[PDB]
This record gives sequence, structure tokens and C-alpha cells, in this order.
Amino acid sequence: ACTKNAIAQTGFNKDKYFNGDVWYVTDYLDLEPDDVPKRYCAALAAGTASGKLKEALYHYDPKTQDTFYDVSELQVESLGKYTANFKKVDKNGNVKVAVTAGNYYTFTVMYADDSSALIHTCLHKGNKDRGDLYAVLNRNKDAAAGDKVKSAVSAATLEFSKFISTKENNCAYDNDSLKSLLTK
Ligand code: HEM
Repeated sequence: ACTKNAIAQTGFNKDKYFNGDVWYVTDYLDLEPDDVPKRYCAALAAGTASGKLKEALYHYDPKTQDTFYDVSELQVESLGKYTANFKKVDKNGNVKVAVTAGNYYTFTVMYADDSSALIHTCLHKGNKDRGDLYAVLNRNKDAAAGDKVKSAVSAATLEFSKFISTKENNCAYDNDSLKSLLTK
């Protein structure tokens, strides 16, 4: 189960974060052992569509090739802290698994600037016991983590040396699909 109440960035700028552009995961930290594969790739687009906060997600396992997309409408708990009911879609936005109660993730933006972010997410899905996940994001694919986000990791009392890099996986990203999905 998840164990952390992540604190959102003071003065979080929602319009900048939810601007329709893509964020690449560059490094991640799962608190539960073996909760996720050690080699993985992920990215998301966050934006507004007709006034609603939306995210589109992309997951890619660079070994098994397992690939999936999700779209969510986000509901506000407080500034920088959201609850998202996800639907699994193909890259075109065609629904493969409908939204269902109990299938949701929370999402807290702990730090963000115009090129980087630190987030926490707690995934709830079916009958699987899942733990907290932290992710360092960048606007640029595979960018090395800068001093601002690394300092934020420290300030959150986390050790960046424990984060797993995604940058050395042979991963490709369909940023056009992610952007398009925001409306789906
Ligand atoms: C590199 C970082 C990440 C890794 C390694 C990772 C890993 C995984 C894995 C292995 C699954 C499939 C679990 C299963 O169904 O058995 C999964 C599902 C999921 N993850 Fe992630 N994830 C990452 C980042 C994220 C982020 C940043 C978010 C939210 C913004 C997120 C949200 C979700 C959601 C909503 C599902 C279920 C989707 C569905 O079943 O339709 N993940 N993740």
C-alpha cells in the first residue's frame, strides 16, 4: 500500500504544468520492492481540454515491449494534488478499458519549473498491492537531472542516488499521440 502524503510545491503554477506539453520520466523511485520493472520508460502530457484538467500517459517496457496509453480527467484535492480516474486507450484514443471506480491514481507535484518536475503518485488498480512511486520529469527526453530538481529531491528527504534512470533504455516516445490524447 501507499504510505506517503506528498506535499505539493508551495506556489505551484498549474497553468505552466498543465500547458498541453509532454513530460518525460527520466528517473524514478518505487518504495515497494519489485513493484515495477527495473528497466522501464514512461511519459505524460498534462493540459486542459474544455476547462477540465487532463493527463495522457504512456508506458513502455523496453524488454517485453508491453505498451499502453491512458487518459484521465483529474479532480482537484488541493493545489498540486489530484485524483485521476484512468481509462486505457490505444494511441488514437480508442477506449480499451473504461473508467471504473477503484481504478485511479493520485498525483502530487512536489516541485516544478519550466523544464523539470518531481512528482509522487499512488496507483490503485484492481486487486494488486502497489506502493508509492516518485518520478523526476523533464521537458526534454532523457535530459540529465538539473540542480533544482535534485535539490528538491533532497528537500523531500529522498536520496537521489536511489532513483533508477530510464535514460539508458532504448525508448522511443510518441509525443504527438500524447498531445492529441488530451482531448480524448
Ligand atoms: C518510469 C516510471 C513508471 C514505471 C516504471 C511504471 C510502471 C508501471 C507498470 C509496470 C504498470 C502496470 C502494472 C500492472 O497493471 O500490473 C503501470 C501501470 C500504471 N501506471 Fe505506471 N509507471 C511509471 C510511471 C507512472 C506515472 C508517472 C503515472 C501517473 C502519472 C503512472 C500511472 C499508472 C497508471 C494509471 C497505470 C494503470 C494503467 C492501466 O491499467 O490502464 N505510472 N505502471
